[PDB]
Amino acid sequence: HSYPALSAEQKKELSDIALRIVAPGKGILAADESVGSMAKRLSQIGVENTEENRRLYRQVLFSADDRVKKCIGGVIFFHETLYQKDDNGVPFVRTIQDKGIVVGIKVDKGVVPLAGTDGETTTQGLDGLSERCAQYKKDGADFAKWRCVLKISERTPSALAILENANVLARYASICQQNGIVPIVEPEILPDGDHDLKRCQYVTEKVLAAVYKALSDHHVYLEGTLLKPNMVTPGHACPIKYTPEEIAMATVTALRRTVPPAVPGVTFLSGGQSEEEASFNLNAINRCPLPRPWALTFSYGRALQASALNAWRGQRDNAGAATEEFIKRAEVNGLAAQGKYE
Amino acid sequence: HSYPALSAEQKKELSDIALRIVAPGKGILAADESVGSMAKRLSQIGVENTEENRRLYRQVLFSADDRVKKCIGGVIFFHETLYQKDDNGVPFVRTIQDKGIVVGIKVDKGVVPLAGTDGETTTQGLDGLSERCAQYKKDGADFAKWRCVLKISERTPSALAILENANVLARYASICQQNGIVPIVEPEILPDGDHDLKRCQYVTEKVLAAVYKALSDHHVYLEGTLLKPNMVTPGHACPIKYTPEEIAMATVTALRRTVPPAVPGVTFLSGGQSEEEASFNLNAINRCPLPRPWALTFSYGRALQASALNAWRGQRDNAGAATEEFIKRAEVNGLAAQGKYE
Amino acid sequence: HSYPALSAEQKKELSDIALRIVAPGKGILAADESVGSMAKRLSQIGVENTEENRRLYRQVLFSADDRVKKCIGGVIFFHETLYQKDDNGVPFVRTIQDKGIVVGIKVDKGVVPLAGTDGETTTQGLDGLSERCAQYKKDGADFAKWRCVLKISERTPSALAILENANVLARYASICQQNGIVPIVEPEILPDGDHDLKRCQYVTEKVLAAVYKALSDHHVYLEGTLLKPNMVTPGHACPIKYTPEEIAMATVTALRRTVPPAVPGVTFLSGGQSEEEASFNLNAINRCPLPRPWALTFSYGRALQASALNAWRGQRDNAGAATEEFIKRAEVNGLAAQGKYE
Amino acid sequence: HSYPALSAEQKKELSDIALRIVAPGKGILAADESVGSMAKRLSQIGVENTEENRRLYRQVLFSADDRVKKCIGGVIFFHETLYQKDDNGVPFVRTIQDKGIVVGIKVDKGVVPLAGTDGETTTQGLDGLSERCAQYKKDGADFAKWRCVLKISERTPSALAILENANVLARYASICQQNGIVPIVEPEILPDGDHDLKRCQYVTEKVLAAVYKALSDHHVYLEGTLLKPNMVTPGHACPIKYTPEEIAMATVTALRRTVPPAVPGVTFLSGGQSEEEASFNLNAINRCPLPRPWALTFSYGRALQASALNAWRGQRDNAGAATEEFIKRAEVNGLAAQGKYE
Repeated sequence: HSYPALSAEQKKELSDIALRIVAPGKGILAADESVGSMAKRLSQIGVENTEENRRLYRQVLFSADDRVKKCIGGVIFFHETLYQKDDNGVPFVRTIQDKGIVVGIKVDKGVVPLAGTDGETTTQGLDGLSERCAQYKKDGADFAKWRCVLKISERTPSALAILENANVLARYASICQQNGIVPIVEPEILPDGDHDLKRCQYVTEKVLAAVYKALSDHHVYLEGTLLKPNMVTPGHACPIKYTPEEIAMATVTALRRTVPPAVPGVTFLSGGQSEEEASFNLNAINRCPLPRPWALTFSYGRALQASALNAWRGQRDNAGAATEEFIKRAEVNGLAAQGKYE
Repeated sequence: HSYPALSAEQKKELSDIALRIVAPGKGILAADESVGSMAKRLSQIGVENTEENRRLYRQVLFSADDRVKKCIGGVIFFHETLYQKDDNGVPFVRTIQDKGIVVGIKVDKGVVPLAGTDGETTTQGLDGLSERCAQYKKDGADFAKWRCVLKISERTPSALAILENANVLARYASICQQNGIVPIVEPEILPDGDHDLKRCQYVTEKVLAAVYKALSDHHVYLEGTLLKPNMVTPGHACPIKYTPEEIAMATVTALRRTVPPAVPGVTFLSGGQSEEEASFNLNAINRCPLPRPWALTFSYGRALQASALNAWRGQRDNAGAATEEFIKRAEVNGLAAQGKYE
Repeated sequence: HSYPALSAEQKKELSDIALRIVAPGKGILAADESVGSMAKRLSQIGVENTEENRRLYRQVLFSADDRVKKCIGGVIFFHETLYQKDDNGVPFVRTIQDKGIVVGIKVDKGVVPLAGTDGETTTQGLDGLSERCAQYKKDGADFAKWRCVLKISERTPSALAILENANVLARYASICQQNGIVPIVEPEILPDGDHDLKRCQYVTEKVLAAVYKALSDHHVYLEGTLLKPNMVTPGHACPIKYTPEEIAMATVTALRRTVPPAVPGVTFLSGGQSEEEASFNLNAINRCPLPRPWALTFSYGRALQASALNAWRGQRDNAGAATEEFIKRAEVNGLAAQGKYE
Repeated sequence: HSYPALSAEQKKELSDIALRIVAPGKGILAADESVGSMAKRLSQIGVENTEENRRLYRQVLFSADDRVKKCIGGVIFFHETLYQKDDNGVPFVRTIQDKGIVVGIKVDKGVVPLAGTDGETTTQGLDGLSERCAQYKKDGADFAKWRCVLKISERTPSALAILENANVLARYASICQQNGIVPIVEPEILPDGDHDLKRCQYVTEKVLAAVYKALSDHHVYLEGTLLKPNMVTPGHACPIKYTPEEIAMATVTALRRTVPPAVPGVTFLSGGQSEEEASFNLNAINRCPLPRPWALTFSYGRALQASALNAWRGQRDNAGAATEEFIKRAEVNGLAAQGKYE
């Protein structure tokens, strides 16, 4: 029942790519904002949601200088963006590549409804994914991202929701690897709700436990993957206050009860945390007493570009300032990714 | 954990549609041949594989007269075809509809490789399926077909292959029903191989057992579905000869050990059987001593149009003869679907 | 992967035994009351809970005359009782056997706690069960009973509780059959709670769906088993009133969405129903419009001996009256088992 | 769905006990030989299989001096033995306890047949296990052992065999922990066969993956357990020769793809290896380049007492020599448990 999914050479390539991304003090810039979600972010600072205005903004990020090299191991592109160029006619991909940063693409095609559940979902994107990966690889991508979304309520992460999702992730992962692309498995358990830290840890543990069993079933090569989970934290509506110490404690405990040592790194998602909240929590995590067999860095989206976006404000002059705001957060998180951030 | 997937009204509509299709002495004409597989069939009789030549041939089938009404409960269309018209400018859908026959569409988007298996597969098509169903319904379809393919060898229907597939079917089924479309769950276990009847029955039983547990997990409404399995039979390469009695015995036993009584009908697939072989076996099945809580008819593809296609031979004159060859088989199978075929 | 669990001869013996038990108008007398639960029942009518007082009472039941032959297909014994004799020194087993009624024994060794759940359980008894079955068979038993217990609450029939239990049943069943003993699979979903009919049906459907998938996994011979489920009904504390018609409707729907046609019969458990309530509901079930591929009779405990026990009251004179009260209910339920009870 | 299986205090006690056992340079002496298997071992050196001859031999082991303290973290007792005393009337348990070594008992009640499989099994012992654990704890035991057995052949570790077993282990584990007893989960994949290293690794990975998912499902506290797997190695009948380096490489890879970091230690089973083979392989493992989040020591049976038993030969004089042979192997393996054995 063992028919080698990957050759020795292939496993190597995947493992290498994976390790480069989560290399010490390095994290991931998640700039894979769909043209849709991008509309919301741009609206907050004025800016019409044009393809141009998006190219312009992405440029603000990608034009960061060399100090971004020490803290950014990879950049997740949104399809559109993967084919855009800066004002000099230089492919954004080219630029990031030249700085030695790894290139990636969001490949999932959005979340969809699970009939019979309490507003739960699953994710689509598997159709033609293999051809697409082959193409993306051919265009410079070495890793991908697929986002599943789970929710916590009186009865939400349901057997079905956990069953599916865990399975979809495994499918997606399997397909990426046979195309020389490291897959970031992202089983995001939303913070919405008034649940306490205990509960989030519980649910996180059960979800991950399922996710890895699925990966096993689908013969996914663990050492050639990355996990992008949510940090275990109270619901946005939970009244209780917690120490980033307490959060780090629960998060690391959860992870070390479910993630096999073979996984090279866990790239946390900023979620609804503030630029600082993310940095503090990440730092705390990397300072947790408990032993960690894997890299514990970041794969932040807003937590890396909030202030940056706020500075730019659509103005061509504010470009450099915006870029600074980004490089700043990129650097601090690069430190938090080693617990050495004060 | 019970959040009503379907309203009472909806369950009704599905159940009705299902029952109309498998009504006594009625079966399904499977004319959902992909433009690809259609090339092979047309090549055998000359005929260039044009959209026109296909429209022409499908016309030969759909132009059958009213005696087709007693034996054909439904017709499965291939996308393209669902929008073609006869020489009078009349939508093929319209015609079939006017005869009171139910309209259906193949919605799966083909089989794909399961990395790490011995040439096993799964099926894709889930992306956007809900929107598509909504559309197809709006265009006259009331039921759909999705084909998964399993294979028998020293170690083929693997836990993974059975796990996935069973799951995909459940997903597909779930989506169809929330769009008022009865789904035909088709877990086809290919005949290729030299395995004996015993083995095929075994594998068939295990596969189905998984398929229904999956449907349960996904909250699929059984009484609003149909099962299109393979009849349990020896591998094409099995030396041993079996009575259609023996085949019927194994097939019915397998089905009654796995299919819940709630499933309205099982529409067998002709597979690699000859026009007669299918009719004989189906008849035998409907004459099996064992009790059957469900309709046991047909959902034949080649077994209904082999001779028809052979007669037409692409000639406009042979049209009527071709149509006769079809109506003939359609009628006999309509009889075999009641065990009353001599 | 198919290594014949049972020979053709063996499958036959099991199937026969099964069918004899659920033969038309016939049901099961469940007199397998543990010495513990027997204490409670005896206390309600005075009577010290002695081995003798128990033998005496069981005698009241087993001394029923020949009219018990038309409505009682089998009698479930409690270990102790299986070796007791009437006042004439005649083995209770002998007596029941001579009337052509089938003999059975409760073999489970009680329910136990599932650590980490909300007061949920599982059942023990598997240790040495094979040797025990071999013995019981050698002593006249041809079928056995094992009771698992599930509970309905905001979050009770938990994945774990359903997973285990379903699995234990399968183990127990598998072991019985390899010892020529038909196993009664009893996944009882308690009525406690204020849940409505809808919910009980839902939970019942999910539990059964799991139970049969388990049986499949363990290679249990379905046509050589019997299902002793709870009728789907509202919780004891549900305010809503339901027609025995409504109850029959839900119960049969649930069963026909999960039980394969191969199962010879479903022997409902009286649960907390009154002698009449059980009879009415059973009758209604057997009069439900929906088709049923299996026998739908009873495997009643209190519902057959409530009034009987109440009459006896421990008095040697009241013996005959008590026996009458039993024969009465046994007969009516034998009618309800055919929907012909007014 | 989270109802705390263990209190904070309890989790602590378990974790501590676990860590003491696998403390650096320390391993486990497995002297839990059933009176049955003990007959075979004694026969090889003459010695009648008496309770006395067994007590005598166990004494040879337990009378080891203080240098056994640095390499032996725990001793697994066979029930009988747990209540035997040395010639001075001193409880073997007392002695081991005074040296600060942890006491454990085999609790499984033997392997049994899985009907329908190719000579596969499962393990029994769950009946009354909770009461028994409570007792054993009360008698000085702090950890237990349960052995499941899997086999490798063209089609042996079957879905069923893996499903069950993994489940039984989880049950056993769950019960032990609620009784303050650390459970050693032993899913032994036998070496019998002519399969190569690759295959054993594959099967080992799949089995473990299932085992841990099961533990999760049953809410077993990982950091309060221990894993006693087989080292991944070729079948006894495999022609190919492998470096203990190669064996260590496969073994560690397998383990780090399945065992969560939370598991304190993996105590390998000597299996059919020779006293040296076990020591060499263990050493190699502890010298493998790959990172290991857990202790990698031994839980040897014959590999610790082969020569010891061979020396004793039943002679009262050879006692001391026998004891030396044991202490010798105990020490070397204590070194191999740190990769520092030459």
